[PDB]
Amino acid sequence: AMSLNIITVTLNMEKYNFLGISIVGQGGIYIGSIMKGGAVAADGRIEPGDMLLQVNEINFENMSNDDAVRVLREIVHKPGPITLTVAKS
Ligand SMILES: O=C(O)c1cc(F)ccc1NS(=O)(=O)c1ccc2c(c1)CCCC2
Repeated sequence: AMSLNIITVTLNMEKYNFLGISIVGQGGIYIGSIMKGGAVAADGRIEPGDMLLQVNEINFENMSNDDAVRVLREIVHKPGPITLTVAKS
């Protein structure tokens, strides 16, 4: 049928320090902006306005903005791949 517009992206973080995103919201958490030099810009698929559902083992639905920033820092700080599931609608 018609797409649910849910995409899962796995980023190899071997060549990047950062995702290079800013997040907005807490009716969820959204990509506010994408920064040049990060893994997300290089991959090209995640856009501003995409809604974050899950990153690695953590669900981002009805999360506080503060909690989202803090747990993304720890997910990025830890070497290894990062899997993001986003809603594009
Ligand atoms: O790696 C990220 O882009 C990132 C994004 C967030 F929303 C939260 C944490 C992240 N990881 S991080 O190393 O702490 C960090 C904090 C701030 C910023 C970045 C990374 C990269 C873009 C400029 C602002």
